[PDB]
Amino acid sequence: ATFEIVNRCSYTVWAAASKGDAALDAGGRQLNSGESWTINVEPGTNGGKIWARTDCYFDDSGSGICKTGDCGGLLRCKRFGRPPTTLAEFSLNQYGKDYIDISNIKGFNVPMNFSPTTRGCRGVRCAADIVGQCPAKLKAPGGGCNDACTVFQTSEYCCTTGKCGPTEYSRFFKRLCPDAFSYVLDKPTTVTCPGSSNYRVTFCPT
Repeated sequence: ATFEIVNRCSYTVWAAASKGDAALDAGGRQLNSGESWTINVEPGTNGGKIWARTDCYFDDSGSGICKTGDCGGLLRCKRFGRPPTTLAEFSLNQYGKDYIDISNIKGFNVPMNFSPTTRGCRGVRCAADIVGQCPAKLKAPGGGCNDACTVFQTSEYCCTTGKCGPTEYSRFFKRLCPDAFSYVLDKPTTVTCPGSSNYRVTFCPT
């Protein structure tokens, strides 16, 4: 599958794409305002994520730090990033279907739109000013708005027992972005697309 990743933000981001134990395509790249990066993702990839990282500083060896989404100090991510991170999530060619979602379960840093570039399903977006509205206890000094699992580490927020309800924090994320996952057991906002679809992930779509 092909994913075009478009930075429509007014600032530089550092895109990332991983399936948790490996990079997708190269794994990460700088995207100044307006730049688009195309990557190829193998059919059958399950549990892939794409996200934006902010305020990074990388040396000539590709090692450094970001204030949101850092993946172990690397430019080219092999692992998932450190919250807060808005997430584009996808598993491809699963019994003839692709499944995509946006998630705020690991917090929110940048607005994103996740839309197919081929026919037969709809896209999803989370573009509200979550950082500006972020409850004081969830605000990340580095930038962004953390999830309450990250902030408090309780069974209820982290849904560790597999039974957990919505919370006042989850409802915040849900009120601003109803079409993204707000907690581990939220009613699914997953979109089912035809197998082998292609997609565009845009940062700061509006």
